[PDB]
Amino acid sequence: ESLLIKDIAIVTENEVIKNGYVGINDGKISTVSTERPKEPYSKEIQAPADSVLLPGMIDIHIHGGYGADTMDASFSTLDIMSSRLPEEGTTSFLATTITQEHGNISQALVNAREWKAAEESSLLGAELLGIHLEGPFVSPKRAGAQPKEWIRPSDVELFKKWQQEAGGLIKIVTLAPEEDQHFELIRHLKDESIIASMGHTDADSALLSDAAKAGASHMTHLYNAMSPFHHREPGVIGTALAHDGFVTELIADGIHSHPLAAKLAFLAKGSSKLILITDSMRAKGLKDGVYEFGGQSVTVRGRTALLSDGTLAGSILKMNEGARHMREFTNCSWTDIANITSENAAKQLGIFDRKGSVTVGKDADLVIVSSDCEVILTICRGNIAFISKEAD
Amino acid sequence: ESLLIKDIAIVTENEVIKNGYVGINDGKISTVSTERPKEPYSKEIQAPADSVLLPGMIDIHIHGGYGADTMDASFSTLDIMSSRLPEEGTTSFLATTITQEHGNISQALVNAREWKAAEESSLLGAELLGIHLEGPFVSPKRAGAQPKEWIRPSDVELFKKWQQEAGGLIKIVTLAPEEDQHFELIRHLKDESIIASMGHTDADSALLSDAAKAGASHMTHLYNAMSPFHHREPGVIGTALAHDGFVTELIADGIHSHPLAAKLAFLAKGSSKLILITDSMRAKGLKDGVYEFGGQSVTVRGRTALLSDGTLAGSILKMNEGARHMREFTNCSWTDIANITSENAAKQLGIFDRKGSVTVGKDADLVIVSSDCEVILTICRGNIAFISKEAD
Ligand SMILES: N[C@@H]1[C@@H](O)[C@H](O)[C@@H](COP(=O)(O)O)O[C@@H]1O
Ligand SMILES: N[C@@H]1[C@@H](O)[C@H](O)[C@@H](COP(=O)(O)O)O[C@@H]1O
Ligand SMILES: [Fe+3]
Ligand SMILES: [Fe+3]
Ligand SMILES: [Fe+3]
Ligand SMILES: [Fe+3]
Repeated sequence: ESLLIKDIAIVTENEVIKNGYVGINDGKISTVSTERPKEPYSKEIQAPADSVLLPGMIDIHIHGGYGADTMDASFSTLDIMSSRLPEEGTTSFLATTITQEHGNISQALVNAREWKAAEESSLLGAELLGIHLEGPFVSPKRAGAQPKEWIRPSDVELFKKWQQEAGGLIKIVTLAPEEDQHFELIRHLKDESIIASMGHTDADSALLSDAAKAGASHMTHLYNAMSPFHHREPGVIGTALAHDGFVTELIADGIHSHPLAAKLAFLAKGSSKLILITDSMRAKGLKDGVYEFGGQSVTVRGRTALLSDGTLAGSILKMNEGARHMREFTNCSWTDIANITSENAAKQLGIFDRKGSVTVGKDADLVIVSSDCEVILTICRGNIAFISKEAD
Repeated sequence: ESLLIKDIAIVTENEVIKNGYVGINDGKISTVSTERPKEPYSKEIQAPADSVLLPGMIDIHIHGGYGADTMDASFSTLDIMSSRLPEEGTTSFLATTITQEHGNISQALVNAREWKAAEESSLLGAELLGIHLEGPFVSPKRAGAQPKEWIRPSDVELFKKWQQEAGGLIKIVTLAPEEDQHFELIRHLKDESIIASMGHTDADSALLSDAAKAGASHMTHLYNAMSPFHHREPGVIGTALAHDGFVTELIADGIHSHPLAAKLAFLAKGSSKLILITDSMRAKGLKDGVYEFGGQSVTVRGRTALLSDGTLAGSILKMNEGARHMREFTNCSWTDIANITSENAAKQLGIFDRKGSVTVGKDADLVIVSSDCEVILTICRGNIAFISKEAD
């Protein structure tokens, strides 16, 4: 169905239209205007009072949620994340693996390749943009909740095998540069236009600066599983903040880091160099309990997911809720929200021609939210994928 | 002598005049223009080729230099700092005390009061704007090079005595808020328009936020003698960076903190909320050796001043050299330099009506520097106080 969204504040690439209309046809945005379009629309949505139209949010680092985990390596896994992610305003994602035995990683990559290729559920809900390979090529000293017994130095031929198994779907790799001899895998990823994200790394600042020259461009979940900031040895944390060649992922749940630490990331990076993620695992959107994550038991109580030794282990964060917290932490604009939840991700993935802004020609991936970032309605490639309690 | 500076790039409050003239009469700036003034001038200075006219730099945290230390409590002490500070582009300063026996602090404060009052050397060189009382009301856990045996909790009646002894000259106090029961002294300083600078403090973020409400507004030498940044407990370092109610002093020598840490301070604070200082002690501008500082022996080798246990102990930094490093660390503008070396200090001390910008009506405190921040000439309240190797 062609679709028209009526009388809403629209957050475009560069501005906020106070009251506008967006028309959608054959999956794409065909009209963005202050005035009702002439053309007829099959369904029309009358937007609630103080609502805001944002570009659909893009989560580049997310393991699971709603009982599912990428590592499970079934079609059901992705039917579920696909189906349910629109409820937190997410319209596309990178299914994220974890450090694990290489054959477990192979199964997850092949599953995703085949599920996307099936073109069944992969046409509906949040679009599987590909894979974020998180580990195993990380530091034994910054494992966090990555299974320690499966951590191994970078292996370019094994990755090459993984990327063939993935049918080219791997878009980002998280790795520790100091565990990558000669920046071999970093140099390989740069060659292949796969983002090299520095994470779970105990590297010093000098080495990170050299990695950026070899092609590193992202930092994985800023503050988490990183060598700390010392004012005379800034480590991963200080380089991620002060080095303008890195885009920084951030988990804005107010648990992975303090509100002032989230605010510092926004001050230091600016709204064009920061990408909110959930890093969520399978207990997101379920109840208290114990859940598998990377072969370990994670005990979820309240908003905190912990290993038995109290190590934080993924999040329980919904994407829209991250937006709300960042607005509280920094008083940023709706424009900045669109940036740090959608636009920056799209640009970094090289898909800004089709995602990441409310703009004519792009996929009609959109979220209607309240002034408080509650999700009201989500559209995915032109189909309504979620409608909240405010139906009618 | 009335004075005219000819054909120079001038850094005003809000702009850089590419080629201008500044005329000076009876100690004040009387003309700032792109065109040669009509009025006759007794001496005229022809500025060298790529030079820049900056407002004279203001150092709000400096113990000594050139063999002298505030704590020495002689007229010679201030004759020397007064006389010699213009060589690093400094035209006004706060002589800074240290943690020490209360009678040693009394002597330093009375000396300064009497030396300023004498109006002899106090009319020439860098102007003694008053005193920065650094300690003793600091943390035993963040003493750094402050003499540990003299550290004591805040005492409002003893300060009140000190300020009477100082003839009202105390403009800033460095103190640890957690050692100030009920924020009593902080509340007192706010009442008296004396800056309360948080420093040598092991406080957490919550407490610092409450101190700012009680009236705390500065942070003493950002990164040094501070509880570290942890991403979930930001401490003094993270609050100083992310809390917009604090102006942050910074020692830009590339030794007290790493270049990326200096750059982070500039990203997080912006150029209106950061104040370069030297924190220099008596060995500044002398040779390698051992020197007294706060009753301890400081071994100066190269650019590093250390206690016998390797603790950093004041700096050997010249003010203009701090400007040069910050330009290297951040690529900031000449305008930003004027801010972080002069304007912000003046505004914070409540003396922007007379210092801190190249502006008609203000004291003629000015520094001519090269494109690399080498000092060429310094004027103090209208008198030439330093002329380098480029005479003629
Ligand atoms: N998925 C990662 C974990 O692996 C890590 O343990 C956690 C906390 O990291 P940190 O203790 O360094 O802040 O971040 C995320 O939750
Ligand atoms: N005058 C202070 C010292 O008291 C302190 O020891 C030093 C280093 O501080 P830190 O080791 O915390 O960086 O800063 C300045 O030099
Ligand atoms: Fe991780
Ligand atoms: Fe993760
Ligand atoms: Fe100090
Ligand atoms: Fe000091």
